[PDB]
Amino acid sequence: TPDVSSALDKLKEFGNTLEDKARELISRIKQSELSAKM
Repeated sequence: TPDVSSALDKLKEFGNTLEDKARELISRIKQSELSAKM
């Protein structure tokens, strides 16, 4: 196991970033699913 003492710390951060990398990114994903003029 990782640093068992301050390993939960990371998840209060790196998690925020995914809810914007799969929420704002999802709009980037919709505009790039044609393969016609990427």
